[PDB]
Amino acid sequence: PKSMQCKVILLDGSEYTCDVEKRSRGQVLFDKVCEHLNLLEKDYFGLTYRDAENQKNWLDPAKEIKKQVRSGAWHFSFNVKFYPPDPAQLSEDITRYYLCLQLRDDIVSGRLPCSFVTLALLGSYTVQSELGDYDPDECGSDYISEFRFAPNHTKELEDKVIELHKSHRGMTPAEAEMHFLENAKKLSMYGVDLHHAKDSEGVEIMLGVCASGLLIYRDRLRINRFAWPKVLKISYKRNNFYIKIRPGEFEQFESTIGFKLPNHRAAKRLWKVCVEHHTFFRLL
Ligand SMILES: O=S1(=O)CCCN1Cc1cccc(F)c1
Ligand SMILES: O=S1(=O)CCCN1Cc1cccc(F)c1
Repeated sequence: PKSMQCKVILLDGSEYTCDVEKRSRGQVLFDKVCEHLNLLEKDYFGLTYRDAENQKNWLDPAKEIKKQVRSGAWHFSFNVKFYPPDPAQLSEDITRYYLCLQLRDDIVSGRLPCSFVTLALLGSYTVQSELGDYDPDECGSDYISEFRFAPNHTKELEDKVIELHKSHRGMTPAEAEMHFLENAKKLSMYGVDLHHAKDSEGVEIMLGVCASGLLIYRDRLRINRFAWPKVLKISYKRNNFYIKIRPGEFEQFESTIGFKLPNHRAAKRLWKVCVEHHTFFRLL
């Protein structure tokens, strides 16, 4: 039975190596990574790979790894797939921990925009979680933390992290991670997966997919929002993604909004992530 070497980038930035039989489904590899991570609350997470166009794709746990990676390397990342709107309701601290690591990368990367003050507050909770109580010994007036807190670091930001860290004395890692999550979860791009698209008139928009529904970002002024309840159906055909919207009471016919994606594969990817978010953040 022939086995392929898999390389997984973990959220702490380290590499996990393992082998699976070459006809393995994605679930086999995912189960191995989650066991390595001592992670029980697995439903929020998934593995990504990069396709031949270099786009991030979710590894479907139900299908053969080889029919997804196709010609590419068996190289993956471990990621948050479904960002819980209320992280306080996760049953385990270790779940909250991996969620924090994913959000730190979301912030540093600029996928999750954040005010100065929220960058410093989030950074201060990470420091408290990782170093414990503020100590002046590892911090003179010139201190710069090894921790990456932001897409662009400034001395003013480093100073503010230290000022807020002083205030967290006696806070345990689990408590600091919970505070990190209570702040992060309120940010307007928390858990939003953005896709480049054109509207029916060819104007460049972004479609966001999250727990609460679909977002159309036409610009900072005029942002269309479709709670899942309002979304009747979604479809893709060629390079097109269409969404059907419920009529309001005593209106006769659903409305159709169509979008143009860059190519057929981008349309299909958007459709699948929407179906999966609808299925997950339907239930309750
Ligand atoms: O994701 S969580 O916040 C973490 C545990 C409780 N959560 C479930 C949830 C949230 C929103 C809608 C729904 F059907 C189920
Ligand atoms: O529309 S479907 O592709 C039909 C089969 C799966 N779909 C689920 C769905 C229903 C409603 C909203 C939504 F985003 C996804």
